[PDB]
Formats: sequence, C-alpha cells, structure tokens
Amino acid sequence: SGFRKMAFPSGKVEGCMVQVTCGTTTLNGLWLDDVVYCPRHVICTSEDMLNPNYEDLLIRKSNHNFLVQAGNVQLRVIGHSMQNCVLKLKVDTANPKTPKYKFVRIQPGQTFSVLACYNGSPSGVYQCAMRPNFTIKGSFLNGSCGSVGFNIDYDCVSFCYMHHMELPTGVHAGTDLEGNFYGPFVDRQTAQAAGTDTTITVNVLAWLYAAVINGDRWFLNRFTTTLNDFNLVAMKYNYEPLTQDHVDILGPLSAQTGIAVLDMCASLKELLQNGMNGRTILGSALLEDEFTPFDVVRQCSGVTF
Amino acid sequence: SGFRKMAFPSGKVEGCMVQVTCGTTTLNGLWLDDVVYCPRHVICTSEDMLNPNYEDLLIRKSNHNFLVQAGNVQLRVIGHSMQNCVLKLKVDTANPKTPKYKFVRIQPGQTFSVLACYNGSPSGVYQCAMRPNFTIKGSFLNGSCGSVGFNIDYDCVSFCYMHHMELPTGVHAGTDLEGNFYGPFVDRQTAQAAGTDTTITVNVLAWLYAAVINGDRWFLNRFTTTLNDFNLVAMKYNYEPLTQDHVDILGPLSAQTGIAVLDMCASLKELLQNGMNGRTILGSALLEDEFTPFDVVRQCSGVTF
Ligand SMILES: COc1cncc(-n2c(=O)[nH]/c(=N\c3cc4cn(C)nc4cc3Cl)n(Cc3cc(Cl)c(F)cc3Oc3ccc(F)cc3)c2=O)c1
Ligand SMILES: COc1cncc(-n2c(=O)[nH]/c(=N\c3cc4cn(C)nc4cc3Cl)n(Cc3cc(Cl)c(F)cc3Oc3ccc(F)cc3)c2=O)c1
Repeated sequence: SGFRKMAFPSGKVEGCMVQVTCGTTTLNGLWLDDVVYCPRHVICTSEDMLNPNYEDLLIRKSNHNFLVQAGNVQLRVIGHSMQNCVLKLKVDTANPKTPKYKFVRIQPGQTFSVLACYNGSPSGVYQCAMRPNFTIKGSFLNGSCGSVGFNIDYDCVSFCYMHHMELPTGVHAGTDLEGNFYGPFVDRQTAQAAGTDTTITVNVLAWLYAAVINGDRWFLNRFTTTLNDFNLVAMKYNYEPLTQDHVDILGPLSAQTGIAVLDMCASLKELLQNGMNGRTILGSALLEDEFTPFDVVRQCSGVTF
Repeated sequence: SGFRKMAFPSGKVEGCMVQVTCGTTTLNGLWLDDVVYCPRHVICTSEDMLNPNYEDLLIRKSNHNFLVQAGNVQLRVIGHSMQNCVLKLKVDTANPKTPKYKFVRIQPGQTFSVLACYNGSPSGVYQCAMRPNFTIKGSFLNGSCGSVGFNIDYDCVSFCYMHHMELPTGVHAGTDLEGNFYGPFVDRQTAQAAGTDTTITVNVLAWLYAAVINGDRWFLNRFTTTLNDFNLVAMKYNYEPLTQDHVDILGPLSAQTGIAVLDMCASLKELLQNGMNGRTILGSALLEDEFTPFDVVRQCSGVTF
C-alpha cells in the first residue's frame, strides 16, 4: 500500500558519471564503453556562449584539449566528434561498469528518473515528467549540466534525457542522447521562453485509478460522460484532449478496479468544476499529472482494496 | 532552481541487498562485511506469526536452515545470533561492495531515503520522513519486508531503518539496524494501531523558506508573532509545538533570506487560518512537512532570487 513519486535505483547509472573539462568550462559526462557523451556547450569559452558556431569551435580543438576525469582516474581522449548538440569523446579505456543500455527518446507525458550530478559525482535522484511543452520541472543547480535521465527495464538502462540549461521561468531543457533537443530550444546563452503548458489528462486519470486501488473513492460518482463532452470541459481548463487510444491504455486499470474509463472521466469533470474543498486525494490537494499508467501499475498492488 | 522530493543515490546500498529464506518464509537482507541483517520474523512459519516466541524458535534452528542468496550466488551461513528484532547471519564471504557505513537511529521529523526491494532485487528509491507517531508513509508491497532506509554523508552510508510491516491504516512500521522498533510496535501478525499523528512545524517553516529562496513570496506578511501565541494557534490545528531551539536550527535559512523566523511564523499562522485559496506554494496546495532544514539547504541555491 501507499503511493509516492518513485525513481529507479540509480546504481547502474552512477558508475558512468564523469567530469569533462575543456579550458575552464566544466560539466558532467556519461561514460559508456570507450565513448564519453556530454553537451557540446563544454567547448565554449565564456565569450563564445552568447552566440557560438560550434563546428567552427570544434575544428579549432584537439584531443588533448579535453580532460576527462572518472573520479581521480584521468582518461585519455583518442578521438572526438560532434553529433548534433552532443559531443562524443572517444577514450582509451572501456568503462568496466558499463551496463546494458539503449538510447531512447521519450514522448510528452512520459516519466523518467533523473540523477542530479555535480563535477561528475551524483548528489540525488528523483522522478520527472516531460511536459507537453517539452520542458521538465526538475531540481537543478549550477553545474548540473550533463546530468542524465533514464528508465530501467529488466537490467537495461534506457537513457532518454541529457540536461542542458535552465529557463527564465525556472524550468529545465535538454536533449536526447543523440543530441536532438526536446522542444524548440537551442544551445546558446540567450533568453528563450517555453510555450504554454497543459495538463496531461491521461496521467490524471491514472492517478485517480491509483487512488481507488489504494482505498479512496469519495471523488467517484454515478454520472457518465462521452469522450467529446469531456473534451469540451477539459479544453476550458487547459487539459490535453483525450483520444480514444488514450482510453485503451487505461484498460488494465479500468478492469482491475471495475470503473469504466468514461465514468472516471465523469469524476474528473466534476472535480474540475467544484475543486476538492479542502479534501485530498492520495495526500494531495491538487490533481497530479506526473504519474503514467505504467507508473501506477509498477507501484500499486495487483489486487484492489 | 526547482524543488523536489530528492533521494540519495542508491548505488552504494544496492550492492548489499540479498534474499534470505528460512523454510518457506522469505524476505530481503542487508549484507555488510561477513554479516547479513534481516528481520527475525523470517524464522516464523505461517502458524508461528500470530504469536511467536522468537528465542524459542531460534534455538530450534541451525545454520543450514538459512538460505542466503546474493543474486544467483548462494552464501553459506557459519553462525547466527539474535539482536532484538534483527537476525544476524554470519556468512563465509565478506561482501566486496561493502561501503563505509554506520548504524544510526533517526528522530521524529527527520528524513531518509528508502530502497524498496523484493526478493533481494531493488525496484525503486524515494524519500521518506519519520512521522511524530513513529510510522512512515511509504510505498511498500508484499515482500518488501527487509527493505532499508538510509542517508548518505560523504561516501558514508548511515543506515537508519529496516522495514517490517504495514498497519491497518496503510502506514508502515520498522526498526533501526539494531533491532529496536520505532514506536510502540512489535513483530507479531496482530492488528496494531498507530497513535494520532501531528504536523512537523519546523519542517513546514523550512519548506516555506525554500519557497522564498525559489522566488515565491505571496504568503509573506508584515505581521509579527511571539513564540507562544503561535503555539496556541498551532495546537488548535494539530501542529507540533515550536521550541526556542527549533528556531535556532532555522537560523541559516533566516539569514540567507532576511526573514525573521517569527515573521515566517506569522505567515504560517495566517495560512492556517485562511487556507491557500486555490493558490499553491512550490506547486503544492498543501503545507508540506516532509522537508527538513537540511534537505532545504542540500537542494536550494546558496543565493536567493
Ligand atoms: C541553477 O540553474 C541551472 C540549472 N541547470 C543548469 C544551469 N546551467 C548551468 O549549470 N550552466 C550553464 N552554463 C555553463 C556555465 C559554465 C561555467 N563554467 C566554468 N562551466 C560552465 C558550464 C555550463 Cl553548461 N547554464 C547556461 C547554459 C547551458 C547550456 Cl548547455 C547552454 F547550451 C546554454 C546556456 O545558457 C543559457 C541558455 C538558455 C537560457 F535560458 C539561459 C542560459 C545553465 O543554465 C543552471
Ligand atoms: C503490501 O503491504 C505490505 C507492506 N509492507 C510489508 C508487508 N508485509 C509483508 O510483506 N510481509 C508480511 N509478513 C510476511 C509474510 C510472508 C510469507 N512468506 C512466504 N514470507 C513472508 C514474509 C513476511 Cl515478512 N507482513 C506482515 C508482518 C511482517 C512482520 Cl516483519 C511482522 F513482524 C509481522 C507481520 O504481521 C503483521 C503485523 C502487524 C500488522 F498490523 C499486520 C500484520 C507484512 O506486513 C505488507
């Protein structure tokens, strides 16, 4: 019983964090096999950050300009190359703690675990969600650049996020491990703003199902709704539209609880129109939208109350 | 910037989880050096759980009755002994991944990281707090027994919690690594209830300071309060009394923000009497009480907005 923001164990990823330095610019890197991945921003000097031409700055660099430190052990760079916004540094030693891994790109609404890292040493782990506007509401301080996000699926680490920068609104932006940014952002020290954000409807419903499985039911009702009438209410409250396919993914949760998806939508509509009135759901006074259907199954018993 | 429930990286603890089996009872264990720690409840058969005499059941057991599995590697037990509610199994191999560690007991209101484990393999990590009634509001399923809580302080793992059981209210109870339970609970499969819970006042104020450091200030006011007048309001709302020493620990946060502790108390009193009115603090519509002053410093910049 219980429900909490849960991150994957970070052990398999801890053994891959390294420190990467170019001149006086320093940040975190990810050492897998004999390659080190890190943001290409590391090759910028302070005066290059405002408006860099990266492939003009990279030709001007040599291997011995890159200092890679795994703990106290210095790694020697034997080759470099640029892949979009990610710099790939070929080293002489294959990381002995390299786990099975893939490079995956996540969709808006999906979640992942984040290993906050400073100077190559991890400091914390927590769960995050990719917002519909392609930012994340993480917790990052100066020097966190290079930190990575990931999911774990039977020993295999799916890396999906590399942290790059903070935005004026206090949200964070980054790329996948291929160097392709999430959203309409770039690697330049100019002020960039995120688009307007929305609420992940399917995630809300999954969280409501989690509540039912954990014994809460006050928000349920006897009313029913159609998919479209719900969407007309959701749009007025800045909720993402619900697709008929979004309903199918909620099938397993609907069957284990015996509550039709559109019946759970009826409760969501009423919650949107009357608030919660000081009442709470799973210890929260807001509707939580950072738990996917998969997170709910991963945590909740297979048997309802 | 940002604020999130953050757990310590679990890598150093992952390398110590093992599976312990006695007869058909199975649960998680902690392998440090050549000793394996686990709940003594593992030596109970189904019919012994309702009312066991543990030192009567332990004399009836021999070393070869205990199967210890670290992954697929079986460990051979060369000695056993009971320390309060914790069973200590001496094995022949010293764990090569044994980190520097201490055994510490935490106080009500302190936080720790929890590594949820099933059959000796970790499945998740998250942050928890010890409630004033000595329970924790964790996320645990059947088989999580033996999971451990911990803090990490410069390479050294301070183990502080070993999970034992779930209560009828859905909260969780356990012991320190010495086998001494937290709160008035025992290891018997009988229904036990937790005392009434309270809100950790000092933690609330620390969370309010975290908000100020991250740019939020709408809840601040110009009013001032004395320590006692606040306590008279807090008692009516089931808040823990604030001691003059509790104020001193909030000193660093008060100085970095320039807000007198009793001024922050004035805001708390008004928040208690008028609610939040649909407004949020750090993305929460409730007053959060699971962040200590130390957690706030660990996460927030040393420079306020
Ligand atoms: C606490 O809040 C934070 C949370 N998370 C991350 C950060 N954070 C950093 O930690 N370091 C940043 N720059 C660096 C400065 C350095 C000085 N040294 C010696 N080494 C360095 C390495 C880096 Cl990377 N930056 C800005 C940034 C990083 C990158 Cl990759 C980039 F491509 C552009 C860019 O400029 C922008 C871009 C957009 C924007 F809206 C504002 C500034 C940044 O935001 C701060
Ligand atoms: C999902 O919710 C949960 C979240 N976290 C933990 C649990 N959870 C377990 O996972 N296993 C439990 N028993 C076991 C059964 C087993 C069958 N096999 C083959 N192996 C076994 C090993 C154990 Cl340990 N128990 C009860 C419990 C464990 C211990 Cl140590 C104890 F000392 C007494 C006791 O009985 C009580 C005590 C108080 C109470 F209010 C209710 C029952 C338990 O609560 C459930």
